[PDB]
Amino acid sequence: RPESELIRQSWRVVSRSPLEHGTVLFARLFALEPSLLPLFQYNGRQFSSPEDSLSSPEFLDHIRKVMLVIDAAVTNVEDLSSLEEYLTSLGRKHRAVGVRLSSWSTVGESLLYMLEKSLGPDFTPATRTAWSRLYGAVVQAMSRGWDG
Ligand code: HEM
Repeated sequence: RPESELIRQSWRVVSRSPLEHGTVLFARLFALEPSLLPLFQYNGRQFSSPEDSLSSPEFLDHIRKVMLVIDAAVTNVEDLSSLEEYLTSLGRKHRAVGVRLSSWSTVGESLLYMLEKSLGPDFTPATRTAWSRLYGAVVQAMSRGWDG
């Protein structure tokens, strides 16, 4: 598919520096939804402010893990149903940590933003639409952790 390569070409840019880009994703995400901030409870302590997350080595490890999952979503963009059970259960983990169903769309907006930021003019209206479908397929999978 053409779309699937568009995701693949786009991702390449981001993939190179996962931490720098995921940092953007998370700063954006807390700007949009600041109530995600206390869900991280590294050392049984809440971050007070968004900037405190960036100083947390455990938080940065999480960014890396996030980018790795989006990475898997990319490598499997043509057949994404192979990631489904993983993503379901990652969703369930996240429900437990206290993330809402509604928060996942903000993560998708935040992913999208990180992408727009990184590709600048290369973030075509097609590139956008394709990414939105990919991550939507990721939430949709991460939302089956809310089931039963
Ligand atoms: C939406 C806001 C998010 C919050 C508040 C959040 C929070 C957390 C927390 C607190 C953990 C457990 C502590 C840790 O391993 O660092 C966790 C684990 C994880 N997160 Fe997130 N997360 C979010 C989004 C994401 C997204 C979008 C992804 C990937 C798409 C991601 C991927 C992971 C993975 C891979 C783990 C390890 C899970 C495991 O035990 O198997 N997270 N997250």
